[PDB]
Amino acid sequence: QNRDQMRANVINEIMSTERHYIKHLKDICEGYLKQCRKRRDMFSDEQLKVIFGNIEDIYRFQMGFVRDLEKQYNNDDPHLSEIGPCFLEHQDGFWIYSEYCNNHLDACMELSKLMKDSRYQHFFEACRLLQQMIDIAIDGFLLTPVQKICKYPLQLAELLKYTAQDHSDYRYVAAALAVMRNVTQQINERKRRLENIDKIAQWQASVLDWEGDDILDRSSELIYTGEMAWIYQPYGRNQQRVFFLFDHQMVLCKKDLIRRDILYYKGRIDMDKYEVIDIEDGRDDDFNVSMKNAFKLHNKETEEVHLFFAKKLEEKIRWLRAFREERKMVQEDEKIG
Repeated sequence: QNRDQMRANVINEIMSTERHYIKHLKDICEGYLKQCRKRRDMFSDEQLKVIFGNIEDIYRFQMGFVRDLEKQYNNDDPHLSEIGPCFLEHQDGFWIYSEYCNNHLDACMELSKLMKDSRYQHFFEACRLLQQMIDIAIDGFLLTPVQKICKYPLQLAELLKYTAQDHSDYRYVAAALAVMRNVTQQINERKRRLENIDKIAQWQASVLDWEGDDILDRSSELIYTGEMAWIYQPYGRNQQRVFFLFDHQMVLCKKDLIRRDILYYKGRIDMDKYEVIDIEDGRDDDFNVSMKNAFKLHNKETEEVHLFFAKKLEEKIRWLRAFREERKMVQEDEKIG
């Protein structure tokens, strides 16, 4: 015991937070959603869609989950409850949080936007006053499922700690811990980083004179970007461009001479066909120039060669690190698929 009891504490706490959480879901879908649907004159279809997301779906799933959990609860002996199986058979269901975790910041945006009108303020205040919730604004209550999907592996780790190796629930609790950890990280990497993938499309559209395929055809991450001087070929003329490095390719633009916030597409490089040669200080061979803070890009199959100058040394280092970064990313992406 006091270990064989601790587990009973963990089980009971989990059950608690689940009942409270499903109650918060109820107070959300009944207290806020319903009333906003009732008032077309204040909330569009688009507005509702942005603010609440798939929360009704979430509630619908949580109901069944908590239901099976209560089925698995042992009243004669709480710490005997076998609850791993529950998480395991509903392991797919949790992916509906992905969506919710994606459109959350947008919900915070529209909420902050609608918190400027006293109408919506008094309305929300009233709604929260009817459903008997705590004095937390709606933006707070809208964070609870992001919290809850993050809390799960924390609660599973604790349950495992006070689970005996011979417990019929041991392997299931373990497996489920692995599962929820996986889920949380998948949510995270997919939403955050692949919506980083989203915004580069915006940037691309901001660019003028676009030549070639869309960048998102081969790439999917902005590594580094900076202004550097460069020379396309030996005896070439020095040009001031702005470089954008992505996985597989590096696009370069020219800044308008007057409207500085304007970019004209000037070409791209296939990094899968180029190696980075770090050039030391001093004097170059034909080519044939003098150098400080400089490096070079060499074609693997061709004798093609390009010259690059940063301004500072910090930038030479940042850039070299950015190329190493790019190669590591290519290797890792092709390895993971």
